[PDB]
Amino acid sequence: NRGVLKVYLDYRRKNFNFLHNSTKMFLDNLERVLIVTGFPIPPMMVAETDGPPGALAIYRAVEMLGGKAEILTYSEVEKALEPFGVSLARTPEPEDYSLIISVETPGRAADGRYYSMSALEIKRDPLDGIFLKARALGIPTIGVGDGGNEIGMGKIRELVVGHVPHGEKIASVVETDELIVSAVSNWGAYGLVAQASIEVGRNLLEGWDERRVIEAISSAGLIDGVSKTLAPSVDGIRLMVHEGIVELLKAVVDEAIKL
Amino acid sequence: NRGVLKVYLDYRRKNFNFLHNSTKMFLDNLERVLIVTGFPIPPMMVAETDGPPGALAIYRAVEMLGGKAEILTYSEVEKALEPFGVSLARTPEPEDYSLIISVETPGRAADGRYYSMSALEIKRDPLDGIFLKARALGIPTIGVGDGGNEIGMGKIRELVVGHVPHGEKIASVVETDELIVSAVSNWGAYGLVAQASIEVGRNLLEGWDERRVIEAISSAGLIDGVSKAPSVDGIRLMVHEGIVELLKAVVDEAIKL
Repeated sequence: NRGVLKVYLDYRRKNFNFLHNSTKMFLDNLERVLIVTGFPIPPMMVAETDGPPGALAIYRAVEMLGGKAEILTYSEVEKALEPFGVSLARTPEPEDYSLIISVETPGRAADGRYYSMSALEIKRDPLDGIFLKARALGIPTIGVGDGGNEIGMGKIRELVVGHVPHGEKIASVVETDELIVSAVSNWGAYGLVAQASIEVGRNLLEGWDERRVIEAISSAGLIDGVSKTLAPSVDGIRLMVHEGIVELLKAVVDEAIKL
Repeated sequence: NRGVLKVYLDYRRKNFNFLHNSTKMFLDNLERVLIVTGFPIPPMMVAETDGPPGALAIYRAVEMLGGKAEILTYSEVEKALEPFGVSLARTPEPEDYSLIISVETPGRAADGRYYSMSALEIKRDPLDGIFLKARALGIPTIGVGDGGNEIGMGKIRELVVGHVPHGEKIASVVETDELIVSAVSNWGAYGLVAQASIEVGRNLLEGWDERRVIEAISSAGLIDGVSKAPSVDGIRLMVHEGIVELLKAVVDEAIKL
């Protein structure tokens, strides 16, 4: 392997665990959260299955905590999320939110373009603009990504450039206050929810049906961003594996809050 | 064989198996596929049985995967494919398609003409024009051929020119993004569909009756392009059904694994 996660975990400041600060920022700014997600996969430019499940999980947590959330994403993803009854953000402006979060969303590169991990150019209307504005405004932002070309990855751009294939070209320059790097962005989101959970003594993952969420967005047309498999999946990893890690997080969370 | 298959398999770059990248381009551009086929055999100038079956198998795969397929071919081939209810190319313009595929279709040579493997000149309105336009437009193109004079063989012209009889003159200069070379073009097409089946997880060769399709187009008037019973490339019906069954069995195993 030669990905971002590998080197990031080796050379990141270890004063705290990798989710700590994102959790801190998350819990302190729940008033009105804007959650961005959606990653068009070239050449077809159809949104993938990694990101939406994560965004939905964070969405739930926000409201379970008395806050209010909205989702900013592409049309095909809005449709895939239709069955879950999530509030869709219309004409969102950064000043209207206390926190803005990106779950696996394309981030413009140094050349002003958006690239997939294979250096194929993405041609869809971008969603990172609102994040550049937030940073300029001083509005808290958190990004979750697993490759190096996502919103929030500007925070560790030298890492991507120096250890990731086509780093110079695909590494995004879009920074976020806090960044979450994982093997699967959905997991990264669930990690934040799990840590927020033990933090507030509530299991915010309770009732999360991983298999059902993936199968639903898959049915709606959302594709795997890594393989051509027609079966419901995420990043070339089978359903069994995704339900598997969700259960580990649920179980560890449950044990901790029941202490 | 003093053929192109032999040398192509020896010297093509092997970072990936020989079908891999066409399969990739195939699945990545299923929106609306124009499938071109039909190869006139001189001196009679009637289209042969190698090409149409392959096109039909890909045509079906595209539809099964939810895309739209269309066929541009000679009239005798249209009549031959009529009983299978395929949509026929409506004055095609490359811009209308996300992918253009050629299954054993004549490709112009260095001198602007079209040649059979035996070096006899083909005299029939050309069908390679649209692939030339597609390359200039950046529209995905895949070529399937077994001789070196077909649309797509321009990709390995030097190989054909230096290792195939009458190389210089018959070798096609018509290039396609991805080329599939096989002993029989119908088979190269089935290989594409089979590889696509595996990566997608569905047996796209499901229900393909190889003997039926060859007998149907043959009785429709299409001839064997090599030896001219219903056959393809001088190879007996049984052998064709045999290949298809091997591809079906291996696919079946892989998708249930």
